[PDB]
Amino acid sequence: STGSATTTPIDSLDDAYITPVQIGTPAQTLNLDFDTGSSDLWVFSSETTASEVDGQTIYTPSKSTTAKLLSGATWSISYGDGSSSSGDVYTDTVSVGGLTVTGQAVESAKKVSSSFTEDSTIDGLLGLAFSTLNTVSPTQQKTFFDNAKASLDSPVFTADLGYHAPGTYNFGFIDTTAYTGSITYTAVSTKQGFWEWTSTGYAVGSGTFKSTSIDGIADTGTTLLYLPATVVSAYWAQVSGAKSSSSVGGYVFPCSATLPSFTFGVGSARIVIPGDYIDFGPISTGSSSCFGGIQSSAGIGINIFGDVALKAAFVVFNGATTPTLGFASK
Ligand SMILES: NCc1ncc(-c2ccc(F)cc2)[nH]1
Ligand SMILES: NCc1ncc(-c2ccc(F)cc2)[nH]1
Repeated sequence: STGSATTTPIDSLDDAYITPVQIGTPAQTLNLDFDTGSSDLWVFSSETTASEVDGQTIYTPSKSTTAKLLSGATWSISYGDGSSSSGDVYTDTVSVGGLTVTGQAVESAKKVSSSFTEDSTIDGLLGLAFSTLNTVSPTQQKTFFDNAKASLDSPVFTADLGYHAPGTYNFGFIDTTAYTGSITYTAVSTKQGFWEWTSTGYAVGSGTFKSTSIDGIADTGTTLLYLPATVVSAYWAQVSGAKSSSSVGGYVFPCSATLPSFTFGVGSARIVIPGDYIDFGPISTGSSSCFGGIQSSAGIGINIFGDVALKAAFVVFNGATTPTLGFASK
C-alpha cells in the first residue's frame, strides 16, 4: 500500500505545517502537525478541558463505531520548547492520504499547554520518530508509520515541505518526479529515538565550505534550524546589524537586510537554504527588527534540522531494518 497527503503551512511564516488525517468511523478529519521529532499521535478531543480548546476541531470517540478505550493507558509529553499535553488513549482506525491503519493508538488530550490552545489551526500531532519515544504508559504504543510499515510497498515515508506553499507527505514510495538530481543517503542513529544523523559541514552564502561533523536530528515539528554557536555566529556575522538579543531570545537582524543562503552537507552532497527561508519577520507587529531562522542550539543539548532546513530538500525517512535518511535538492 501507499499514502499521499498534502501538507499546508499554518501561517505566512511557515511556523508549522498541517496535514489532514481521518480518524474513526465515520471519518472525523483533523489537521495534525506531522512531527518526526516525537512519537505520539495525540488530538484535541471531547475530553479536552473546555477552557483549553479555542477553535480546534475535536475527535469525539463516542461518535466512532471503531473506537475502543485502551483501558488503563495514559500519556503525558513535554516538548523541547516547553509545550505539553496529556490524557488517555483510544484505539481507532486512522487514515492518511489513503493509507489506513486499524488499531492505531489515538491519544486523547485532557490537558494541553497554552501554546497549543493558541494554535487554532493545529488539531494535534502525529509523531514520526521511533516508537521507543512513545509516552503511553504502562504499555508503550507504536507510531502510525511503525504500524503501517509492513503493509507499505517500501518501508519509507518522505517529507517535501513547501516554502510559503503546500507540500507533500508520502508513505511507502519515493516520487522520483519530486526532486532534482540524486538522493544522498546518510547513516542514522536511533539511540536517542530520533532521526539523528551527522552533517558533513556548512557554508555561508558564497563562502567556502567548512568540513566539520554536525550531529543533529531531522525534525519536521521544529520550525527553525538550531546549530552550534560557532556556526550560527559565522552565519549572522555576514548580515550587517545582526545581533544575538537576550531579551528577544535569539538572533535578530534588520528587516531591511537581504540574507545570505546557508548550505549544509549530506555526505559529499550539498543542500542550499535560500536566504529568504531564514527570514521569520518582525519580532512584533510593525517592528523593523526581524527574527532569524538559524539559531544557536547551545541551550538545547542537540542540534535540530527543523523546517528551515528540511523545506529546502526532498527528505526520505527510510525505516528499513537499519534506518537511514536521504536528502535531495528540489
Ligand atoms: N518565536 C515565537 C513564535 N511566534 C510564532 C510562533 C509559532 C510557533 C509554532 C506555531 F505552530 C505557531 C506559532 N512562535
Ligand atoms: N502558540 C504558538 C506555539 N508555540 C509553540 C508551538 C508549538 C507548535 C507545534 C509543536 F509541535 C510544538 C510547539 N506553538
